[PDB]
Amino acid sequence: AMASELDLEKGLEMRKWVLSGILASEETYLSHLEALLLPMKPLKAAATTSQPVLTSQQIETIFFKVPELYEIHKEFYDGLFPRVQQWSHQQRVGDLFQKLASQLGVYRAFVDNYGVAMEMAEKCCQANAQFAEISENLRARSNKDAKDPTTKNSLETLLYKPVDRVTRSTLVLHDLLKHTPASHPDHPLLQDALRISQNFLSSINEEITPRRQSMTVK
Repeated sequence: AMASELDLEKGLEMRKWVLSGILASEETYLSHLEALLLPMKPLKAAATTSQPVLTSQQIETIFFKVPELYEIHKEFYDGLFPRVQQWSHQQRVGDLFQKLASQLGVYRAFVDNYGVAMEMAEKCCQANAQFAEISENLRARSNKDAKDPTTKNSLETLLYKPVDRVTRSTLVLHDLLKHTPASHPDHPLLQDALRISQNFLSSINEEITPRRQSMTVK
């Protein structure tokens, strides 16, 4: 048995609302993220055919996990879809979140070479037209660089877009936890994944924006 349909619906609705917020943000994000791995596949082969625009060493440091991060998120998300209309018969959700926390070490490996990646990327744009064009056509929202004393956006900014959202995705674990009863083991599980996910970004707080107003000077 379980509770009546009229009682469980209150929980189904609310849970669906929060989970759907992730499927919704990830769906649209994943679609745009795929546009990056799309040319990456043939470019990986290009590293061993004729003479490509950039060397594999210059590609691999930037694209270190670009396609992996797409699959890691879509596996979680695409498997969430059927599950919203098929809440398990006598089980809860948490292992899907645990998987994201499990592989968090790769997110650090990328940050461990963030500077090195931008250092090559900035040079790659001036050094090659095909890298310059994609770096100009940078798929993004409106900017405040067409009238300001600043200049165009660099590779650092494009990599920082997903990173900012990933720092905010820890809040969903904190929100979910609040609604979950403490008496159930589901509470400390959500708490545990939140501990490592928050500490990871907090340990690089000054790395990913040292101060609120930091821009280059002449």
